[PDB]
Amino acid sequence: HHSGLVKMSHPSGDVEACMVQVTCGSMTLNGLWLDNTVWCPRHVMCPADQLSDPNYDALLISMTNHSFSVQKHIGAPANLRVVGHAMQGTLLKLTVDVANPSTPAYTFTTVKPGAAFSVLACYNGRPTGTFTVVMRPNYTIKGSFLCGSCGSVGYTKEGSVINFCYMHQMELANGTHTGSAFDGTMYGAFMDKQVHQVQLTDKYCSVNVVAWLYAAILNGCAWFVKPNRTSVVSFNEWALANQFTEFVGTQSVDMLAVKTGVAIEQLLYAIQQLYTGFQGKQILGSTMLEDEFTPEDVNMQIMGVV
Amino acid sequence: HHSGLVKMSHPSGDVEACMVQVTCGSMTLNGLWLDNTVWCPRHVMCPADQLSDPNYDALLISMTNHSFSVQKHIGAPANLRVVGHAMQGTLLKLTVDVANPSTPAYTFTTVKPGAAFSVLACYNGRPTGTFTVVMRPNYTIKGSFLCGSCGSVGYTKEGSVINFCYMHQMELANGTHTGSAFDGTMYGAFMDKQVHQVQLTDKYCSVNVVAWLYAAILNGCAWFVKPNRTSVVSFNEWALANQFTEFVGTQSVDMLAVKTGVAIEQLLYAIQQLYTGFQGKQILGSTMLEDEFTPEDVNMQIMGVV
Ligand SMILES: *[C@H](O)[C@H](C[C@@H]1CCNC1=O)NC(=O)[C@H](CC(C)C)NC(=O)OC[C@@H]1CCC(=O)N1Cc1ccc2c(c1)OC(F)(F)O2
Ligand SMILES: *[C@H](O)[C@H](C[C@@H]1CCNC1=O)NC(=O)[C@H](CC(C)C)NC(=O)OC[C@@H]1CCC(=O)N1Cc1ccc2c(c1)OC(F)(F)O2
Repeated sequence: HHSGLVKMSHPSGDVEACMVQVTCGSMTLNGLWLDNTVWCPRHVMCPADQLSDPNYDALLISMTNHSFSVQKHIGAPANLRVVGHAMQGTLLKLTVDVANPSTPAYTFTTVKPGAAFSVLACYNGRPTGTFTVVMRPNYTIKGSFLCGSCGSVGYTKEGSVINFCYMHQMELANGTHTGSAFDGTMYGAFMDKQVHQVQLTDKYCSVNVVAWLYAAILNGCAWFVKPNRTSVVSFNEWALANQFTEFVGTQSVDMLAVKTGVAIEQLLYAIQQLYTGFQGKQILGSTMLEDEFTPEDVNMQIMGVV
Repeated sequence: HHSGLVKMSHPSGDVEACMVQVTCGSMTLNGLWLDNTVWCPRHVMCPADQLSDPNYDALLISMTNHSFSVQKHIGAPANLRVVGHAMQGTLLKLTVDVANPSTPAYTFTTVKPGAAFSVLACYNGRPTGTFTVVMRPNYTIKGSFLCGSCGSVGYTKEGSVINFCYMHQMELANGTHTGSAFDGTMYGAFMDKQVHQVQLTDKYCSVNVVAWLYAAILNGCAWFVKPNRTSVVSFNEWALANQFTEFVGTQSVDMLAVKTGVAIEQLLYAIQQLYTGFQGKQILGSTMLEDEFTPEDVNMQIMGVV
């Protein structure tokens, strides 16, 4: 029995029309062209022999508008003339002569651990794929990025408005990925320099495990449900000792509780037991807890609620 | 350690620009607008009290061009006047007065079990999400489709050319999904009528399990590799008894063998052993064989080869 759950991304067309190639000498990556501004990672300015410890302030001052080449390849080809440049945190803000005529309605937002967003993976300014990820508790994502993907963008969508939340910067030693918000801050404690960096311990996202257990119930799979209950306060003390995020309920989780008639606290109890072992049983085809689906995913994909 | 593998879809913008709403009385679903033609499921013609056994030939003859309303909502709104109608298998081919100015370069192809394709899930002619699936050996997909999603399209991409391979029609009792190719034939033995239908037994896609084991090796995870080997012929006799597809090698699998230096036959042997049990070990975070990633996925996402 298939749960009806897939890794669902937003349609990517609105964002595809904003992607450009940014080159600064022998360095090339992707940028995001909104209005008269092109956002890209600041290490486009860095030569390779300096990626391990750039002085980005001195690199910035050494740039001229002439130093940057911006090109659009897909759909409406163009060379964009750079007329201003500035640095915000780990991003460059280039000002260009032409406003993107396909600029969608948009905002900049930061994404929180456990929340999902869509990524448009791009190489040389050309969109090549799209996928969805959850921000992990250690501020990494389990993405799929290769050399040249920096500047690829992550976003969510509220109606027609695109909320840009991620610009790709780096790959960590364990194969996960991280980047910047559009305020220029890196997620987590990471720095945009090519040095091994301590990364924090990941955790299970409790709210997303609860969501998945509700998805299972919505599919007729409820062997793990008991009248036994664990309170949120007690579960959260357990979580701290057992590599779980503390649980914080939301209206989306409450809708699942109402639809199924199973209380959150019954699933917090179940999580405690299932963490010790599934005892040879499966939940939605899995022998391990799943935390890559959000309450909103379950409401939308199974219940048709947005 | 993350494998670097995600469920990757093609960017969807080219296809988003081809989606329309098709209505025939009290029935509404999605269609695909290419050139002067709109493709949609033929059960748009069916009233609800007849979905269990339509006479599609008589329904067809009862239609007029007046009977169909075609609308585009996103990007370049329009009402398309229908000037001809015809039925091919389980699809309608409407001829409309306006050629889609955003028609991409395209072909129609059929997808084979084990092969992956991207789906653009649409409701009322509006794209709402995108995801990627593998055609299962029983000619179903493990999708995420709700009421009103019929007419959503699946496709692959070779360069700039979109190969349309799927139009969504139905949900089976076990929660999986199926639809039509654009020659109008349903995948599998299924029929586009609202009746319980026997569905065939699914199987593990051996070639995709091999691909995943290579992905594991490419990530430094090779505990399951032994010098022991099972020949393709012998494995395929085993597969028939154990719910696996017979293995057929491809150049993409051979590239993985060359890169890793592990022979296909070593992984066929491993599959036989792992099927009996992982003995408490994990492969890329999993305690079960994974067949949802193709050799091409592994070559592209991990090795950067297209
Ligand atoms: C930009 O296009 C590019 C994207 C990378 C390339 C490979 N996949 C990606 O996502 N970014 C960088 O190459 C980046 C540029 C800096 C200026 C930010 N450098 C980078 O990732 O450098 C190595 C990285 C920095 C932080 C860290 O711990 N490392 C070392 C490291 C060690 C072992 C690794 C690894 C990274 O990735 C690994 F594959 F998982 O194994
Ligand atoms: C078109 O928009 C729609 C798409 C469906 C709706 C729910 N999710 C989808 O993907 N198609 C239909 O509703 C389709 C129209 C026919 C004219 C083809 N009918 C349909 O799916 O009817 C039920 C189906 C036909 C084949 C079959 O075995 N069934 C019965 C059945 C029984 C139990 C089910 C189930 C389907 O889906 C389930 F949820 F998994 O449980």
